[PDB]
Amino acid sequence: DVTPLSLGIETLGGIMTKLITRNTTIPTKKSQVFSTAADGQTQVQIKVFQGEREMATSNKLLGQFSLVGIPPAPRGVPQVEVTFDIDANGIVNVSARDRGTGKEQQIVIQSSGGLSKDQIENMIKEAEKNAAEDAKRKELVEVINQAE
Amino acid sequence: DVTPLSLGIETLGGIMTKLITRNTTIPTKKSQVFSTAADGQTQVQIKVFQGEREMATSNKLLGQFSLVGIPPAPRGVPQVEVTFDIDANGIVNVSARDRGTGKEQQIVIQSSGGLSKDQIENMIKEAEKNAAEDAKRKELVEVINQAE
Repeated sequence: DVTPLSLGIETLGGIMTKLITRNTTIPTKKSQVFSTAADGQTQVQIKVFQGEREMATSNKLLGQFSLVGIPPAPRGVPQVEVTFDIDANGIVNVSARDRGTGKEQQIVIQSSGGLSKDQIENMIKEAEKNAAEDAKRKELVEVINQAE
Repeated sequence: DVTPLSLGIETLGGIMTKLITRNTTIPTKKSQVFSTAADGQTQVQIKVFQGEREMATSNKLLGQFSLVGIPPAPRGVPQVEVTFDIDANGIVNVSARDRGTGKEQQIVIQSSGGLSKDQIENMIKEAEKNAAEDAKRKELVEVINQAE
């Protein structure tokens, strides 16, 4: 009836972009538009992560799939809508769709990534323990605004 | 007189963000506002690169400095103004200033005279030959859609 851990995707620089936050009631659905990181980029890889760390790869990887044949365009121009849908049984459907071409791909993931209650608890604690360390990143970000 | 190579900073994900593009008339001054990558981030590192590659570290590092003690705030909230001020002889004053606190630092770097005509042409040619490789990146970027 609620999600035990946050769910999201890895974005540029290894950032955990949460689509559904921990403790959201189920069923639920959330979508968000993303773009490409490189000029002339023709494919995108969706890496679905579960956990609380801002450093994506320190969370648990639940799925990985690609959308290919995006027509080459300047970085930040394509609109790739990514949707996380969680159904009444906690099945997580993740789809990515390129708005320009309509090309779409999706996967499914079992309820709560198969984790036991103890494993969930561990992950929450570990994330708390490492929160301060994750904040020691030094990078600068150029915001991409697709507003017309 | 003009810049023989682009000049910019490395942003999240190792991206070359050009502030002054190659062939810009000098002297000139260009500024752009950037933000933090992590929630509670208190340091930002300004890495100044010269060259055309989208992969920052494949360009020539000219200088590096930090702003430290940025007040903790959610990622993307702080506003760090980065300015390249270049004189008729290619000398660049690069400053970063936190808009919120006015805290700032700067470095003064030579961007001319450290490369031959041939080295310049070769760097541009090399970048052109490696552009397709940089384009094979698979990452997604977060975007906003906000009229200003």
